[PDB]
Order: sequence, then structure tokens, then C-alpha cells
Amino acid sequence: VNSFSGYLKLTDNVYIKNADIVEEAKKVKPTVVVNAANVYLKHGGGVAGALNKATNNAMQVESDDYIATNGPLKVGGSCVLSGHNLAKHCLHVVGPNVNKGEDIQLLKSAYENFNQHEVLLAPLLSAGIFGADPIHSLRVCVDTVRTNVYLAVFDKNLYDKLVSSFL
Ligand SMILES: Nc1ncn(C[C@H]2CCCO2)c2ncnc1-2
Repeated sequence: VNSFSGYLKLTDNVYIKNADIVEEAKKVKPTVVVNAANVYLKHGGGVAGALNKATNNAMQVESDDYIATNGPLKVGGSCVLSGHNLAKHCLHVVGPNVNKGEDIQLLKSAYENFNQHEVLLAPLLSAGIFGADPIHSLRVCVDTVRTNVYLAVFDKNLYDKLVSSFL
């Protein structure tokens, strides 16, 4: 048993809810919250800016030190950093950004990072401002992630569309 509440079950291991990933993290304090990161860990908007704002910019300070030491992530890659006040850990995952021209095939590689963690609270990668089709992102998630993933979809008519259209 875990603390996640109000989720619709899509598959054996994937669950979905209409919720802000920030509000959910503050309530649950999950072991792992996933950030929709970029390779520079510049947390300006979408999930990264909201998560970072909720940490009072401590996520950005930590991220800047990570990049200064290690250099940028790969598209499709990830790193584990602190979850600050939101979670034990934050898994920063870089999905491809369609609005920058990145290969959508890298979305599967991005979701494979989730399999290193038994349970995660996550957004849909590459959806929203990243330019990918969220219906596609949910299909890749279900077909790639084998660990238990709780998807928070912030946008209301998108949640309803994802559920209604789910195969
Ligand atoms: N605070 C937040 N900002 C942005 N997104 C992404 C967009 C695209 C899907 C619906 O929301 C979030 N997902 C969960 N929480 C989110």
C-alpha cells in the first residue's frame, strides 16, 4: 500500500490523476518526484519552473552546482538530485523538446529512466510546452515504464481527453 489517493488505474503499474504535480508532491512527499527538465537544468517554466518556485529556488541553486561540475545532461537522460521540501529525491528527466527540433524516439529513452525507481510521482514527458502530443507520451509511458508511476496531469480538459482516448 502507498499514500497516493484519487488516481484512476490505467494498467497494472500506471495510474493517472487530474492534479498539479507541485500540489501532489507537497501532500504525498513521495520518495521520487520527476521533473520535466532540460539538459541545462534551467527550471524556467512548466513543471520545472513550478517545482523550482515551490522550493524557493533551492532546486535551481543545487542544479547550477550540478551542471558546473558535470556539464549538461543528454536528451533522454536524467540525474537524481534532492527533492527539497517536495520529495526525498527529484529525478530530473530530459524528454525531447519538439519546439527545439529533438527526435521524438528519444521519449522512450527518457521514460526508461523511471525503471530505476520502484515508485514515482511524474508528469507526462515531452507534453505541454515541450511540443509533443500528450496522448503519445502516455502511450510511450505505459509501454516503457514497468515500475509504479503516478501521473499528475495539471490541465483539466487534457486529463479527460487522455482517459477517454486511452486504449
Ligand atoms: N504545474 C504543472 N505545470 C505544467 N504541467 C504540464 C502541463 C502539461 C500537461 C498538464 O499540465 C504539469 N503537469 C503536472 N503539473 C504541471
